[PDB]
Amino acid sequence: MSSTTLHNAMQYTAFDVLSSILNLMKADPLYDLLQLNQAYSSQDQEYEKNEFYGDSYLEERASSLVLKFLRKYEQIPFEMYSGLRIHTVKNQTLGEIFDLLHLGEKKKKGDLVESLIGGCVLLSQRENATLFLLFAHALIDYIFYHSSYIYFNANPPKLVKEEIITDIQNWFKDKLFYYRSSLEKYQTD
Amino acid sequence: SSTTLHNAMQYTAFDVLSSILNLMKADPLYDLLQLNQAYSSQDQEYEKNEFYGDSYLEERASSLVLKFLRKYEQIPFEMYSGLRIHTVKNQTLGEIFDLLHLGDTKTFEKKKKGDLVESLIGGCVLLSQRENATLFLLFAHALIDYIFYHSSYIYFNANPPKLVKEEIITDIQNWFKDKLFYYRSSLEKYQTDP
Ligand SMILES: [Mn+2]
Ligand SMILES: [Mn+2]
Repeated sequence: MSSTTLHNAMQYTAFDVLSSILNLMKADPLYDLLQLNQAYSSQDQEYEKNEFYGDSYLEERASSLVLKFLRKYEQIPFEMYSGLRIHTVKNQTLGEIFDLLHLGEKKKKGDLVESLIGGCVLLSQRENATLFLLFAHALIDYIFYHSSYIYFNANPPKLVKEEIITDIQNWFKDKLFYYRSSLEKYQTD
Repeated sequence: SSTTLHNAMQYTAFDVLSSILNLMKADPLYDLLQLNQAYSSQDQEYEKNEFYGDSYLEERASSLVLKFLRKYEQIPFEMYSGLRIHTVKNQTLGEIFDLLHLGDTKTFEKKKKGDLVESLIGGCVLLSQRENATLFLLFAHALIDYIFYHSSYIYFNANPPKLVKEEIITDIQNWFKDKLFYYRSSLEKYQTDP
């Protein structure tokens, strides 16, 4: 009732915030990530390297969020930790996020999302592209919210399902507020 | 020579890492790692640290692979994933376990060695986030640096790239020698005014 109506509202706000961030990224000359470092790499190699890195970066951040929300409830067994992480980084989950954000086949969608995450993070380290790091953080947060909401509806933990859904929804609502306010401050510059 | 620097490097890595680890063991926060749970079927906190340490090692290793290989366009992408796999695989983590004498080298299983290394990494990182135990974060970084150095030295000697074998090995050896100075220096700082 309250959670399923909020979940629908969350998907709209996530789309709006992520679309707004990404629309300003496409104004940046650095946006074509595959054509950088041309004296040292190629388009195909950049795509594999960014996907290589994005894979591990997503994996680490997803692991951190699983711990963040599940360790509070001792009723939850360790199977759900690995279960949730697997559910969060699998290509089907990433492809759903691909579709929700209208980024553009099963396997390609996940690879593209991973390459985008990794490319954005690496760009923010090698250039000034703090907007690109903001997008990667918000994209992973939306990936975790999307995954965990689905996962805990299919695999409700003992007694605390609605409370941990509320924790994740409250957390993600605050992140969306933070990402929105960061975007306006960066764009009101 | 590079191999003279290598054998000296393994002496210094053992001493720095053992020196940091000895200070961590004096800290009451070390108890929370529950490394005893490596022998137990009741090993929830140990598995959770291992769960996270696995991912943290993967990301840091990925970052180090990109760091050294991307300046060499001679090196194809297959060596990026080849080096990462060689670095995080259970066999490499076991060799580090044995090099540091973390536990018994015999009545302590092969996969168990890699799991303990991963759990120790994860627990240290989580302790630094939750308890501001910066010495534990220093150790996690130093341990992964040694893991990468040890792995990269063996990998590129076994799989020499085109033209640049010696140059990339010099790159990694010089870097790790600088890290060892940094970790030694950071430790001396910490132990005189924590
Ligand atoms: Mn990958
Ligand atoms: Mn992939």
